[PDB]
Amino acid sequence: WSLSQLFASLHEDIQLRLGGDASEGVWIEMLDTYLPKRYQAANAFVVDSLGNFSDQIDVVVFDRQYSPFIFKFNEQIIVPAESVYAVFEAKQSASADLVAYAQRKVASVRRLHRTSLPIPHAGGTYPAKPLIPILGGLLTFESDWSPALGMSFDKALNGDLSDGRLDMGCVASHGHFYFNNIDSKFNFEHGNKPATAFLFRLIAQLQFSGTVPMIDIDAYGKWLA
Amino acid sequence: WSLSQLFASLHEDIQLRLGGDASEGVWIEMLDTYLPKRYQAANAFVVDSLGNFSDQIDVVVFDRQYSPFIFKFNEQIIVPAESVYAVFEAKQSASADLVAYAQRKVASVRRLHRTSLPIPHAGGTYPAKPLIPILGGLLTFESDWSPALGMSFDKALNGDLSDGRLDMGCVASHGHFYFNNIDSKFNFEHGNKPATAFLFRLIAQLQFSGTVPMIDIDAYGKWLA
Amino acid sequence: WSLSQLFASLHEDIQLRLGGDASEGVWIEMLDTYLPKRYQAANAFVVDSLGNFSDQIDVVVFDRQYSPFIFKFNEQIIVPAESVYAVFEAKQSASADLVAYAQRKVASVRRLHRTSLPIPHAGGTYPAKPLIPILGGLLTFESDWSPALGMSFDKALNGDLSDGRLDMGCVASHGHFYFNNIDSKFNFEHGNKPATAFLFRLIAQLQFSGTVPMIDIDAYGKWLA
Ligand SMILES: [Cl-]
Ligand SMILES: [Cl-]
Ligand SMILES: [Cl-]
Ligand SMILES: [Mg+2]
Ligand SMILES: [Mg+2]
Ligand SMILES: [Mg+2]
Repeated sequence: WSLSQLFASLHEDIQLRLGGDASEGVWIEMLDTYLPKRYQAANAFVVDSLGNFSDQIDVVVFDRQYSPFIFKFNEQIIVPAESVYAVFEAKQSASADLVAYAQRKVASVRRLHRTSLPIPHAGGTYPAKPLIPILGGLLTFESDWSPALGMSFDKALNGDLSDGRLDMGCVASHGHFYFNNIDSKFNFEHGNKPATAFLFRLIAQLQFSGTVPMIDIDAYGKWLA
Repeated sequence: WSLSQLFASLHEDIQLRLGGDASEGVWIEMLDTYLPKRYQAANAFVVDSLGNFSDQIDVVVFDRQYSPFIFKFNEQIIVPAESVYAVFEAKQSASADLVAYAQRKVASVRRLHRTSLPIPHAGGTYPAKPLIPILGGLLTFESDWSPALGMSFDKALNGDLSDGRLDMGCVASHGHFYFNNIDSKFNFEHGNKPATAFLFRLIAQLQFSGTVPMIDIDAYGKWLA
Repeated sequence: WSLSQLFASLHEDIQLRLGGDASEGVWIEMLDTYLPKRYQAANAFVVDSLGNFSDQIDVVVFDRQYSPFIFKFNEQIIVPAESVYAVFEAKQSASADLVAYAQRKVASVRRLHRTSLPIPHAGGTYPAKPLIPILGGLLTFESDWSPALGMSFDKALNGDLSDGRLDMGCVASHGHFYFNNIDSKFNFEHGNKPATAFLFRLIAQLQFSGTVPMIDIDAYGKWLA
């Protein structure tokens, strides 16, 4: 027995679960199965207290226990922006158009307005908590490029380094990528367990994402009238 | 699509779930469905480490994951006082007698003894955590008064501004109320989504209620002998 | 009604659930039923990021929501060391050999390497969190000794006061024990609700065990290649 064999057997199981238009369903199932249970994953819209909506997001990772509400409307799910940790776009194959599309979706979430309130206590008032740093990314099974994880993909990822920045992602047939804040560049990792390596990159980053802030629930509630 | 429509559709769903003697069952189901999952709701007694019991509480909101124990006895549920966040009395119609009764029930919880222990750490000892500020209230479908949310109801709510104080509540046919600590007075909100407006008032207040303290579990355990 | 009667009825229920080689199954079921839901219990191996494994542990108590991963391999469960709170050895009857065996198992967990990372924030960097103080113990239904909870058992427990130290345990027919850090000695409590008294000792200690640290997930992930 070895820790390497455990990882190989986990990847075999993930590949079974996993194996364009509707490819997000299997990524949802995988992430809702293997993320720490404090997180929840779903296909969802994101909304803010100003009544603005994101695009429809293939995979939203949000707080399971501490989200204040989750709307269920016309067979869709809508989550408040303040309880979102990550957002992914899925499609069968990576291309320049899909990367740009993923960037636009992710931007549509990050441009929402998130609230965060100060916290009273007996002695006085603690400052408002920081907002969650929302991770963005893309999930595909294949790539239109040859090589799959090379200069052309890197150029596409570099097309949005602000609101639409993709922090990480997976091409299931070849590997995964993540943005390296130190060197300010994308890193590619090629390997024979891509989805599992992606999962471990995501879990490693999420544990530093903090927690849901004190939300201006009253501001959401004004829309009751 | 609009955030207002989401709230209207949530209220329609809540009204379906909701629609004296046994009216608490539907409020339990509603709150256990729509409160953040960190909370749990049930019909329960509350107990303290001195062996004292509250009255039977129609709706108790308590900590789901961090309560140290939940007794199941003779088909009743009994929760320790330290893990309670809110307590409600339900009946079909509001009246002076029901308000006074709700106040007496809520007082019977707040008069229990709650423990809170200091917290050691390598450097030294952190002070004991604050107790949860227990919210009290009343939940009805109708009112005996005309107007339902007016001077007579306000006078009844003002009959107990200490241990039995009701912080918030709902008359499902007309609106909701909450105590305004700034002006030291009750506020009524009339509207066409009462139960949902009540739910949002409760969720907004709960997020500032803190967490379960370090409980004197040993003191409870003395009752093993 | 009295708090004593609640405890007596809880113990009756626990005795129903409970009543060598495979005795751990009923202790798992009991602890996974009655521990606070933040905890989870299972028969499991423990692993560290250096690829080292503990012995197979009859009962591991670990973090339910915040464990980063739980391997499922060849019908066994494997948990990372950093998310473990307690480890128990079970057998039908206590003896010197079983105590020594429990000590060796517990040591095999505590000798694993646990990581804990510093925590950045806007202002700077908070120190790494403390590791969870792992509780060890033994769970039996009977004892080979007469008296069951006496000098011979105390001598056996005193055979390992370091990596293999057993902090607490239960002989279901007679009582429970726990290590008293103040007097540096084992205390025995004889009584007619042993398993329930043991449960309350465990819950009291766990609430001071802290939380899972920031784990070097990257270090685990190196084993993907
Ligand atoms: Cl962000
Ligand atoms: Cl209070
Ligand atoms: Cl330890
Ligand atoms: Mg898609
Ligand atoms: Mg009632
Ligand atoms: Mg055993």
